[PDB]
Amino acid sequence: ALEDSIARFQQKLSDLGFQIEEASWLNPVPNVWSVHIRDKECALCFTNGKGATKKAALASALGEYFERLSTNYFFADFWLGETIANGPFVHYPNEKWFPLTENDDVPEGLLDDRLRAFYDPENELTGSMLIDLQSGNEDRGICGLPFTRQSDNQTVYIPMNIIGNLYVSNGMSAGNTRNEARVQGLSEVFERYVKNRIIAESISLPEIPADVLARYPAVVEAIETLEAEGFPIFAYDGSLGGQYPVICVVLFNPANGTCFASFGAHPDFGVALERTVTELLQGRGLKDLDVFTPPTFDDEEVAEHTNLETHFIDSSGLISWDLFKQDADYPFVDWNFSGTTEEEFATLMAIFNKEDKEVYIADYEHLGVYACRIIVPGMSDIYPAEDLWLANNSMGSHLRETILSLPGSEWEKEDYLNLIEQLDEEGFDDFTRVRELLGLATGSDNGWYTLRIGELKAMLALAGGDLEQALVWTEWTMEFNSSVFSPERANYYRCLQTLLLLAQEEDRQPLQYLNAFVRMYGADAVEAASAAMSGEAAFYGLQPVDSDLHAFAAHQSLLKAYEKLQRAKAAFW
Amino acid sequence: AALEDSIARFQQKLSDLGFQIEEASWLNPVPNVWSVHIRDALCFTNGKGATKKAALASALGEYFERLSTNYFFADFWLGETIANGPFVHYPNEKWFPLTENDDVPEGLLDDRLRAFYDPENELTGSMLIDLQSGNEDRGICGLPFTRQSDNQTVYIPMNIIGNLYVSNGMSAGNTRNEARVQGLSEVFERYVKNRIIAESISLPEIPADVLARYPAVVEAIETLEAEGFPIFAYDGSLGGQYPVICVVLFNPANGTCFASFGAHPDFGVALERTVTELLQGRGLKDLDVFTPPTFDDEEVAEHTNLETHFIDSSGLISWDLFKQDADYPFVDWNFSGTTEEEFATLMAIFNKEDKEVYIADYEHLGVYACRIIVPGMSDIYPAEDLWLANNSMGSHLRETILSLPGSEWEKEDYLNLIEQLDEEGFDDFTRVRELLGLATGSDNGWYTLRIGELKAMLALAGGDLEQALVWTEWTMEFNSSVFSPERANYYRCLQTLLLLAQEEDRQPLQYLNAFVRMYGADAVEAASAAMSGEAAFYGLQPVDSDLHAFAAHQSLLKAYEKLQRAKA
Ligand SMILES: [Hg+2]
Ligand SMILES: [Hg+2]
Ligand SMILES: [Hg+2]
Ligand SMILES: [Hg+2]
Repeated sequence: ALEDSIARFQQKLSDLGFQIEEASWLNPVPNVWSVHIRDKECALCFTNGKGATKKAALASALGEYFERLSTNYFFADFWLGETIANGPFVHYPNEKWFPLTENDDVPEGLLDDRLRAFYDPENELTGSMLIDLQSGNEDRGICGLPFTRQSDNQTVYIPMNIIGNLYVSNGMSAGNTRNEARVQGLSEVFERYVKNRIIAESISLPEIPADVLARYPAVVEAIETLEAEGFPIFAYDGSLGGQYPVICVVLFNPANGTCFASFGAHPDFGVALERTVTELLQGRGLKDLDVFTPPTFDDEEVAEHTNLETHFIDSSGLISWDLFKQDADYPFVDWNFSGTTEEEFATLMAIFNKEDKEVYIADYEHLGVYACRIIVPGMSDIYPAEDLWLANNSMGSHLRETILSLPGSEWEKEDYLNLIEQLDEEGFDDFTRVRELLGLATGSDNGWYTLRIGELKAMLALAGGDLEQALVWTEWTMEFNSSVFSPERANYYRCLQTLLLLAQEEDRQPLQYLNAFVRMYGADAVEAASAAMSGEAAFYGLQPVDSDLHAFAAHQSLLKAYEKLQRAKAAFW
Repeated sequence: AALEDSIARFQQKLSDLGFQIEEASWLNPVPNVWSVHIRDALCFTNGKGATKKAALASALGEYFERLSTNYFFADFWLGETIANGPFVHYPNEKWFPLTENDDVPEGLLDDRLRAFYDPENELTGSMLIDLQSGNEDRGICGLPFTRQSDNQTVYIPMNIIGNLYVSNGMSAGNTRNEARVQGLSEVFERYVKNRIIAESISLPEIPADVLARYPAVVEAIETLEAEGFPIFAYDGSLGGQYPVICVVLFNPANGTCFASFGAHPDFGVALERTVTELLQGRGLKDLDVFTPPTFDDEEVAEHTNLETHFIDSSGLISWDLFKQDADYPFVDWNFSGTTEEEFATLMAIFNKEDKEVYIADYEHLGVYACRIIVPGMSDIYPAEDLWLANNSMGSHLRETILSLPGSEWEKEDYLNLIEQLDEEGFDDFTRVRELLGLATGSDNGWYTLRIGELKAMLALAGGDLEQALVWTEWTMEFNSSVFSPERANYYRCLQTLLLLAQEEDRQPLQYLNAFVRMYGADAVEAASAAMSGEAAFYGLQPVDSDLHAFAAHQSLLKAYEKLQRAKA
């Protein structure tokens, strides 16, 4: 059966043009496996899997692969270029574009009353904020994705922009049947929602009694081995008195005084438990358990939304000491929500119903595996709605063309300095990587890979002939990036910094030092740095970039992959 | 002397003293550049030269140099027994007991030195107690030096020597004058070094036709260049005044520079010694720990930058050193001759500078060695350090502190001690072993004990947990790095418990089992015992007046005893 699911996933992938390879494999303790898998064409296009056996792990990873392919999630941080942005469809043939209105209100056919209120309580939200990153196509309008509201059965259109910023990869799954995927999606919503409550409210949870654990000897053996290897484990029921199908497992690493909390959910208690333990060690051997944090008594810090966001991103957030209290805030419950997938779905939906929460579900068949994306506003959100104002991944796209065209530019000095001011008016953090802000797959072998806003200001100051500013930002750049620069790029900045420092020396004659600089930095770096100081060529190591990004090999590879999916969408619809 | 003969003569005299010396590590990083490292096991020196044999003779020379001056022992208190024995440093020495108004006793120094070290006349005898004895009752131990102008014996406090001159102006050799010439050369090396650096002087390059008189050095230099390391070779004579060379290396990988200074009456020998010191102790992969040049001349000139330069040559250098135009013309200088001639030539320089020279000679290990002092030139630390950074300050409290482990005093006593440490102005980061002069070894808490951590222990023993938390946080912040895993785990546990004690709405028993799982039972037991005041001095064994408690220190005193033997 498993050997057959695997084979069947692998065949459907080949048939889509995807050649996948197992990269790294781990069996750190008995009954715990993880595997990493990627595109041969494309190493950044990967998933991971976990399980009680080698085969289970691989099936997990291929499952996740279809989950991420079906939701376009590999591509969610990137702009897909001018051609795709004007093609027949961008995300799905299904999608609906709502062009902007004169007073820039959110167009009439998007969302529903509940959602408008949830995302926009102050009624201060505008349509131009909602342009999806992938297209950036303001003229074409707001791309909305169809979801099915479960209370009735109505299709609701939700801006991709809102999905991408607030829900990220949460509530997504693949499965063998439509409902099976739905159940996993819903389970995951509960996993992350309950996780956040446990953490943010500093809840002391009830231990799973040893007689319950002993129904699951494979997990027990995994646990005991971890203990035996120097890692105390706490196994907790996270149901909050039987409300939710959630387990929590925590690991201590006494070597450095830290803890690491893993949360899993499934209608079957045993399976939830196994999943929680297998996720704990996913991607990690026993030498990789040293990057976590000590518990804390500062509950206010534990509760901060950013701490929860961190926990979602890498599980390296703060946990309260209270989670480990002798006495629990809830009795243990030997819960169970299992049944047929149809039963399971209804059981989980009933929970959402008693909570008075609407569920929105999109289903995808088009790669020949069932997959869903589920949104439960007030429960499935990873980032709070104000992020549509403060941390929108689309903000930054009006400037893309300007910035992509700085290499080779030749504007008047004033223009470049105004751009520094624009970047400050628009509020960009000096540490923001420019590639993330604009959605570019750069590759590692150019200056764009490591270009943050602060460095960009330095280049702009150089091109605009303001050397007081250029020095400020060049220092900033050296302080916060020499680490990651190639040796050639770091040498260039070291040279440049020295030259900018020298230019502020009112009692010193530059020609006295030129020979010494050539010996320290080499002639090319000196030539290049001096050219940058003249404003001649400030955009050191930045090649110019077209609208379809032919300049970046990485980004071309990304789009070759994406085209395979655009193909499969066209067939299916 | 011939090298084979110096080596032989040295190795024999060492065995005869009871010293088994072992060539440890050897380097020949480029042609005609050798260094060697030499051990008993923390009793060590290094040597440098153009050949393997030269390096070894250098190292053994240095070994006798350091043995004869007691320099291996300079940072350490030698215990109550030695401090009350017949003599501490040398049978020669003279003890000057303190006076009622606590003036500096009459028979020490001379008028010129009193005035130099104590211009304000603000100096007291109790400041001048040597670190090795700490014996205030016995008085100020003074060492006899010979004033060269008229040959009079002058007694100089060991305290002043140890704090201001450290290892500068010391050498050994085959003849008396050979040692003296190297000593005097060294005084010029370090004095001129400091001027070049502190005044941001641009020096004149040595022309290639002069370098070519010395093909061995040239080949060394060209290899370094070829390996990616630009070299500047400078005349440091300051227009032919001083017999000094400067060689600077760039590491373009890093953007850093490393400046080496050598001195000898023979230009060729000074040049070789400078290049050979540059790479001493270092292969070509070890040239990455230095500093970029700078335009901040005020920083370059700071005495602490010069002190750093003396300690590890990792100080700041001005970009000006590398200016196209030099502040002095190159001079093809030369002061060489017979040893006897060389000594006189160097002495004449000091005479034209109106500087007195004081020299102590030591024959007692069968090798000629000297220590030379030229106030105003050989000083490494400025005279005000006798007030501000005296290595004896901290010795009145030694007994107290050594007896804290196991102590059962009043809570009040311990807390007053925190106040004392603050009144006396000790830096929280001062390692206690340095402050008291203890060779601890690495496997105990004393190795890593800084004043801040000590305050933590004192607060714990005195039952002040608000303070104990403060200092325990401080300790974790500035030391978890170097602690053994066991010691770091203890502090992590303790910190957690102190934090818990500040929690007004939490019940400690709720967390105990979890703490035991994280920290282990011993650490929990221990940390709780420390919190009760029961046993605050975690991992600190108690220490007797002769330091039998520290194996390291016992080894140090076994070595010292060999020298004390040789002194009679
Ligand atoms: Hg790629
Ligand atoms: Hg990819
Ligand atoms: Hg020693
Ligand atoms: Hg030793």
